[PDB]
Amino acid sequence: VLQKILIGLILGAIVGLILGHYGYAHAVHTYVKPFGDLFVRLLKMLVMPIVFASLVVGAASISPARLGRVGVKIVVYYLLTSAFAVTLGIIMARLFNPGAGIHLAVGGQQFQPHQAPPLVHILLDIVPTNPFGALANGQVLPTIFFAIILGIAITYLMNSENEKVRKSAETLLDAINGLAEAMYKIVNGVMQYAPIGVFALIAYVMAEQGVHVVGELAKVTAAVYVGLTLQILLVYFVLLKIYGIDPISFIKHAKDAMLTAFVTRSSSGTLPVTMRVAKEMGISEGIYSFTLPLGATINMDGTALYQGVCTFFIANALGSHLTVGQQLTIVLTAVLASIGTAGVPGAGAIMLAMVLHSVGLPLTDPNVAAAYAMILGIDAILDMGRTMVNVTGDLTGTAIVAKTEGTLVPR
Amino acid sequence: VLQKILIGLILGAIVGLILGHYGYAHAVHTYVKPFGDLFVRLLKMLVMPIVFASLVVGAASISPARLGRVGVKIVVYYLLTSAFAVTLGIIMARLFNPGAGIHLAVGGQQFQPHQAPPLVHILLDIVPTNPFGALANGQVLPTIFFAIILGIAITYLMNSENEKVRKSAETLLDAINGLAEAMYKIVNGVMQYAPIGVFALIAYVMAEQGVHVVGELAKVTAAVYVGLTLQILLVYFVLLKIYGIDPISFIKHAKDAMLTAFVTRSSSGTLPVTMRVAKEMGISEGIYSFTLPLGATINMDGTALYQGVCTFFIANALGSHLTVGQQLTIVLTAVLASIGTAGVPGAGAIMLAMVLHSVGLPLTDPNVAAAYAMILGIDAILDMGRTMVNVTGDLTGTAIVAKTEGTLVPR
Amino acid sequence: VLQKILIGLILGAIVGLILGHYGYAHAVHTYVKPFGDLFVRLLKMLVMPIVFASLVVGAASISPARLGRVGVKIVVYYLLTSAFAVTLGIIMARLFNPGAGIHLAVGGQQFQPHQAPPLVHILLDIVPTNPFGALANGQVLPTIFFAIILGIAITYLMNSENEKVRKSAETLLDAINGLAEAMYKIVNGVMQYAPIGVFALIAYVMAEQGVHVVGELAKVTAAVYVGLTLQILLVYFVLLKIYGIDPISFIKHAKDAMLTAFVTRSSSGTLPVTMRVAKEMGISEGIYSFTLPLGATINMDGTALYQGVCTFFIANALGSHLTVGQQLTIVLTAVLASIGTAGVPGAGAIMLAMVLHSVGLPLTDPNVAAAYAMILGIDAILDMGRTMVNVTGDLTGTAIVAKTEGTLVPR
Ligand SMILES: CCCCCCCC/C=C\CCCCCCCC(=O)OC[C@H](O)CO
Ligand SMILES: CCCCCCCC/C=C\CCCCCCCC(=O)OC[C@H](O)CO
Ligand SMILES: CCCCCCCC/C=C\CCCCCCCC(=O)OC[C@H](O)CO
Ligand SMILES: CCCCCCCCCCCCCCCCCCCC
Ligand SMILES: CCCCCCCCCCCCCCCCCCCC
Ligand SMILES: CCCCCCCCCCCCCCCCCCCC
Ligand SMILES: CCCCCCCCCCCCCCCCCCCC
Ligand SMILES: CCCCCCCCCCCCCCCCCCCC
Ligand SMILES: CCCCCCCCCCCCCCCCCCCC
Ligand SMILES: CCCCCCCCO[C@@H]1O[C@H](CO)[C@@H](O)[C@H](O)[C@H]1O
Ligand SMILES: CCCCCCCCO[C@@H]1O[C@H](CO)[C@@H](O)[C@H](O)[C@H]1O
Ligand SMILES: CCCCCCCCO[C@@H]1O[C@H](CO)[C@@H](O)[C@H](O)[C@H]1O
Ligand code: NA
Ligand code: NA
Ligand code: NA
Ligand code: NA
Ligand code: NA
Ligand code: NA
Repeated sequence: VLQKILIGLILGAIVGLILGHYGYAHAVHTYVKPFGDLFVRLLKMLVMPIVFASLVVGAASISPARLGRVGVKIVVYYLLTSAFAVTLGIIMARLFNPGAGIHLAVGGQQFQPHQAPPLVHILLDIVPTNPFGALANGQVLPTIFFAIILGIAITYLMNSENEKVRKSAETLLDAINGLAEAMYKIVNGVMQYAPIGVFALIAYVMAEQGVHVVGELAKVTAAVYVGLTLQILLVYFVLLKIYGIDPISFIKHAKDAMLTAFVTRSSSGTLPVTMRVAKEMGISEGIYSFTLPLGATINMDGTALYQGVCTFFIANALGSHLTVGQQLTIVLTAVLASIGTAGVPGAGAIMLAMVLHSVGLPLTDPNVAAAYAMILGIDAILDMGRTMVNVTGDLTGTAIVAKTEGTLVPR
Repeated sequence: VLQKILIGLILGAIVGLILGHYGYAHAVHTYVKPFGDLFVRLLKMLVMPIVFASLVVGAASISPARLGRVGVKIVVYYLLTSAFAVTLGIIMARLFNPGAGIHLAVGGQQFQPHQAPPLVHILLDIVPTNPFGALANGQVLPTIFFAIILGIAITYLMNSENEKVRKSAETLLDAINGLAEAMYKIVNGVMQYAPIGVFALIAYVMAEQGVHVVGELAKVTAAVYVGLTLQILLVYFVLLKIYGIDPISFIKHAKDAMLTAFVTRSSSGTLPVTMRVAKEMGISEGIYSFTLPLGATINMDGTALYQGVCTFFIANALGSHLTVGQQLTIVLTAVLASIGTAGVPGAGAIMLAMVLHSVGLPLTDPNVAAAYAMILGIDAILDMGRTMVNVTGDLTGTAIVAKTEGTLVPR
Repeated sequence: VLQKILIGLILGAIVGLILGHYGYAHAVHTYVKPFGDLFVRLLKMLVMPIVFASLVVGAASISPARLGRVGVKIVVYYLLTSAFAVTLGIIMARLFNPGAGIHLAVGGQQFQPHQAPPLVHILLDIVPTNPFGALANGQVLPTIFFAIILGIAITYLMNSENEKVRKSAETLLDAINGLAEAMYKIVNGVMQYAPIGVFALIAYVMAEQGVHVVGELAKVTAAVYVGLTLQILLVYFVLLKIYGIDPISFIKHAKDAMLTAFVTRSSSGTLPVTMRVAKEMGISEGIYSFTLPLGATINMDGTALYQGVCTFFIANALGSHLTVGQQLTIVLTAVLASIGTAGVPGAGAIMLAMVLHSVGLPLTDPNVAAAYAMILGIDAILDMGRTMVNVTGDLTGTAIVAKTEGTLVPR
C-alpha cells in the first residue's frame, strides 16, 4: 500500500533528523537500521532466481531476431541517456559552483582505487564458463547471457518431432516458470514489510548523514538533486511523451520501484520490484526480463550525473579550473567507464576514479582525497536519489522500447 | 541392519585399542580411517539437497501459521534444554572435580580464537542475499529460510485461477519433491556401508585418542559422559513421557541417527539419517524438515554440557575457583553463545572461547592454553558422545512438538 | 560445416605466421584472439550442465552392474594407453634426441610447483560433501559421482508402488533431460561460430609461438608430434580395428571434437562436442556420459607422451643421462601422476614436476628452470596436439567399450 510506505518515508525522515540532532544516532544505528537492512536482504534474495527464471521464459516466448532488435534499441537508449546525464551534471555544477572556496587540510581517509579490468575481459566475461557458478556468485550479466541461450534452445526443442524431447523441454520450462511466478508472488509479501523497512532505512540515513548536509555539502546535494530532478523531467518525461506514453501514467505504475530504489540504494536489489512494475505495465516478459536486469547493471544515469557534479566539486575544492575540453573528456570517460565496468563489483567507485583521473585529479593525491572524503560524508544521502534515477531510466527505456515493438505475444 | 553397525562399533572399538596399544596407530590412520571418512562424505553429500527439497515440500504442505507455532515451540524447547545441559555440566564438574591438582608447564599449542560476528549480523544472515550461493556454500539457516518462503509461495500459486500458473507451480514442486524422495532413497543405500564406515571411524578414534584417556583426562571423560547420559535420561526421557511418548519406542526409532551421530561426530552430516528417522516415526514433513535442520545447527545440548565441564576443568587446572555467580555467568554465556554463532562455521570453538572469557580464562593465556591443549588430546572421544546428544535432542524436540500438534496432514 | 573450420584452421595458421613474422603479433593478441577466446568460453559454458544432466539420464537408463563393468573396462583402457603414451614419448625422445648440445644461461622465469594432495584425499574428494558446490565450482569428478547416484536413485523411485512418488521422480528426470537436450542443441549453434573461433585461436598461437619453433625447439615439436601421430595410428587405430571398428569411420564421426580440442587446447572445454560426437556415433548415453567426462580429466595420453619427451629434453639440455631404470621410473611416475592429480586444477603442471623430480631434475633447480622455460616458449603449439590426442583417446576407449557391451537400450 502506497500511503503506508510514504508515511514510513516521511515519518522516518523526520524522526531520523530529530534523533540525529540530539546525538541518538548510534541508537538508530543499533536498534533501527537492522529492520531496514532486513528489507534490503529480503529483496536481494529474489534477484538471481527472478532474473534467471524470467529471462528463460521470456527469451523462449519471443523470436531471437526481435530480442536482438530490442537489444540494439535499449543499448542505444542507455548510451544516449547516460551521456545526457553526465552532461547535465556538468551544467548543474557550472550553474551552482559547488566546492568553491573550500581549502581542506590533508589527512584522514586515503584510497587506492581498484583498476577496471580491460574492455575485452569485461566483454568476454558476459559469457559464463560456468552458469551454476554465475548463478551462485550472483553475476547478473553472464546469468542474462545463459538464460537467453537456454530459453532459445528450449523453444527449438519444443518444435521437435520427437514427443519425448518436446515433453522434457516443456517440463524444464514449466519448472523454471514456476520459479519465476513464485518470486513475483514473494515480492508482494515482502512489500507488505516495506513501510517498516522504508522507515528504518531513511531514519538511519537522516540520523547519520542528514546532519552533515550543511555549507558546501548542501550546495553539492542541491546541484545533484536538481540535476536528478531535471533528468526525470527534461529527459525521461519528454522522451516518454514523444513515444506516446503519459508521464503520469508511467509514474503511477513505476512509483513502487522508484520509492524502493530511493531508500534501498540498490539497483540490483530493487530489480524484483522493477520487474513486477513492468509486468503490471503489461510489458512483454520477452522484453523487460532482458532490458531491466541489463539496465540495472550498465545503465546508471543517476551515477553518471553525480560523477559530473563530483568531478567539479573536487576540482573547485583544489582550485582547479576545468576547460571545455576537459568537460568533454569527463562526458566521454563517464560513458566509457560504465561500459568498461559492466559486470564489475564496486563499479561505482572505480568509474569515479577513472573519471577523476581523466582530468588529472587522481584519488591517490592527498588533496583530492581530502576533497573526496568530504563529499563521501553525505554519500548515503546522494546515493538515495541517484540510485532512484538509475532504476527509473531502466523502466523508461523499457517502456519506450516495449512501445516501439507494438503488439507482442508468445509464439 | 542394526546388528551389523553394532558389530562394527564394537569390533572397531576393540581393534582400535589393540592396534593403538602396539603403536600401529599410523597404520590405522593410513589404511583404515579412509573407509570411515568416506561414510561421512557420503552422508554430507545428501545434506543440502535433502534439507532444501524436504522443506519446500513441507512448508507447502502445512499452513504458515502452524509453521510459526511449530517454530516458537521448538525454539523454546531448544533454549530450555540447552540451559539445563550446561547447568548439568557444571553439576557434573562440581561432583567429579576434574582438572584438580594439575600443574601443567606452559608451551606447545597456542590459539587465537575467532570472534563471533555481532548478533544482528548473525540474525540478518538467516536471510540469504543469494539462495543459489547459500545452497552452494552449504549455508543451512539461509537455505531453511528460502526453502520455507519458496514453499509457501508455491502453495499460493497452486490456488491460482490461471491453470497455466497452477501447472507450472505443480511441476516445480514435483521436481523438488522428486529430489527430496531421491535423497531419502540414497540414505538407505549409504547405510548399507555404515558397518564398514562405523568400524573404521571408531577404530581410528580409539587407536589415536583411546590411549590418552588416563589420569585427569579420564575424570573429564567420565564427568562428560555421565553428564551426557543424564541429559538423555533425566531430560529427554522424562520430557518424552510427560508428552505421552514411550522413551523406548523413541530410542527404537531413533537408534540409527544416534549411532551415526556418535561415530560421524557431525550433526550436519547425520541430518539425512535424522530426517529419515523422523519420517519413519511418521512425523509430518511440515515439521521435521524445519525443526531438525534448525536443531542441527543451533541446538547442541551435548556441546553446552561439555562447555560447562570444560570451563571447570580449565579453572581447576589453573587453581581458579568459580563462584556461584560465575557459574551463573557460564550458563547465560553458553546459551547466548549458541544463539550468537548460529550460522557460523567452527562455532563450537568460538562458543567455548566466549564462555571461557566470560569467567576470565582467555584462551590467549599460556596457562589456559596448556590446560585446553590437554583436554583437546581426547576431543574426538568427547566429540562422539556430545555430537550424539546434540542430534538426539533434535529428535526429542521434534517428537514432542509433533505430538502437541496432534493430527496434521497436507492441505 | 567441416569445410569451413578447416578453412579457418588453414587460413588462420598462415595469416598468423605472416603477421607474426612482420611483428604484428600484438595486433593479433589485441584484435583477433578475443574472437577465439569467445569460442572457448561458449563451449566451456555447456560443460557442467551437459555433464550433470546427461549422466543423470544415462545412469538411470542402464543397470548399475553394467555401469560398473563399463567403469572397470574404461579405467583399464585409460591406464594401458597412458602407459604406452609416456613409453612412446621416451622412444620418441631417444630416437630424435631433442635438447642435446644446449648450454642455457641461468636466469629468467623460476617456478615453485604446487604439491599434489595425497592419493587418499584425491580419492575421497570424488565424493562431494556439497553437490551444489561441486556444480558451481565446476568440479567434474564429484559431479560425475553425484549424477550417477542421483540417476540410480531416480530409477528406484520410478519403480515405486506409490504413483505420487513415481510421478515426481519422472518430473525431475524429464526436467534434467530437458536441460541435457538443450545443451546439445546449443552446441550445434556454437559450432556455427567455430570457423571464426578456430581461425582466431590458431592465428594467435602461430603469431605468438609459431616463430619460436626453430633450432632445438623444432626437434622437440617434431618428436612430440610424431609421437602423437604414432599414438593415434599404432595404438587407437590398431585397437579400434581389433575390436571391429573402422578407423576411418571413427575419424569421420570424431573429426569435430578432434579439431575443436586441437585449437581449443581444452579437454574439459571440448567435452560438449566430444559428447555430441559419441551420441552421433549412436553410443549409449549410459556409457559416454560417464566415460567421456572421466577420460577428459584422468585420461591424457597426449600429456603423458609430452611428459616423456619433456623429461628427456630437460635431461639432455643439462647433460644428464637417463638410465633404463630411470626411464622405467618416468613411466610409472607419469601413470601415478595422472591418478594422483585426478580432480586437481592445473594438474598438468604438477604432474610434470612430479615426473621431473622422479629422475632428479627438480624445477626449483635454476638450470632445470632455464631448460623448462625454453620449452614453455612453444607450449601453446605443443598443447594443441597433445590436447587433441587427450580427447581422441577418450572417444576411442568409449567406442571400444560401447562395442564390447553390444546391444544396450534403456530399461
Ligand atoms: C513523497 C514526498 C516526501 C519526500 C520527503 C522524503 C525525505 C527525503 C529526504 C532527503 C532527500 C534529500 C534532501 C536531504 C535532506 C537533508 C536534511 C537537512 O537539510 O538537515 C540539515 C541539518 O538540519 C542542518 O544542520
Ligand atoms: C552398543 C554398546 C557398545 C558400546 C561400546 C562402543 C565403544 C564406545 C567407546 C568409547 C566411549 C567413551 C569411552 C572412552 C573409552 C576409552 C578407552 C580406554 O579407557 O583406554 C585407556 C587405556 O587402555 C589405558 O592406558
Ligand atoms: C587439416 C590439415 C591442415 C593442417 C595444418 C593446420 C596448422 C597446424 C599448425 C601447427 C601444427 C604444429 C606444427 C608447428 C608449425 C610451426 C610453424 C613454423 O615452423 O615456423 C617457423 C618459422 O617460420 C621459422 O623461423
Ligand atoms: C538474427 C539473430 C539475432 C540473435 C540475437 C540473440 C539475442 C540478441 C541480444 C541483443 C544484442 C545487443 C547487444 C546487447 C549486449 C549487452 C551489451 C553489454 C555491454 C557491456
Ligand atoms: C494509483 C494511485 C497512485 C497515486 C499517485 C502516486 C504518485 C506518487 C509519486 C511518487 C513519484 C516519485 C517517488 C519517489 C519519491 C522520492 C523521494 C522524494 C525526495 C526527493
Ligand atoms: C501468521 C503468519 C506467521 C508466518 C510464519 C512463517 C514461518 C514462521 C517461522 C518460525 C518463527 C519462529 C522463529 C524461528 C527462527 C529461528 C531462530 C534462529 C535463532 C538463531
Ligand atoms: C527394532 C529392534 C531394535 C532393537 C533395539 C535397539 C536399541 C539399541 C540401543 C541404542 C541406543 C543408543 C545408541 C548409541 C550408542 C552409543 C555408544 C555407546 C557408548 C556410550
Ligand atoms: C553391482 C553393483 C555395482 C555398482 C556400481 C555403480 C557404478 C560403478 C562405477 C564404476 C566403478 C569403476 C571405478 C571408476 C571410478 C573412477 C576412478 C577415479 C580414479 C582417479
Ligand atoms: C563426412 C565427410 C567428412 C570427410 C572426412 C573428414 C576427415 C578430416 C580429417 C581430420 C582428422 C584429424 C583432424 C585434426 C586435425 C589436426 C591438425 C593437423 C595438424 C597436425
Ligand atoms: C504508462 C505505463 C507504461 C506503458 C508502456 C507501454 C508499452 C506497451 O507494452 C506493450 O503493449 C502491447 C499491447 O498490449 C503488448 O502486446 C506488448 O506485449 C507490450 O510489450
Ligand atoms: C515413539 C516415536 C516418536 C513418535 C512421535 C509422536 C509424534 C506423532 O506425529 C504426528 O502424528 C500424527 C497422527 O498420526 C500425524 O497426523 C502427524 O502428521 C504427526 O506429526
Ligand atoms: C565408427 C564410429 C564408432 C562406432 C562405435 C561402436 C559402438 C556401438 O555402440 C553401441 O551400438 C549398439 C548397437 O546399435 C547400441 O545398441 C548401443 O547402445 C551402443 O552403445
Ligand atoms: Na543511460
Ligand atoms: Na539502471
Ligand atoms: Na537445547
Ligand atoms: Na542438534
Ligand atoms: Na590413457
Ligand atoms: Na582425455
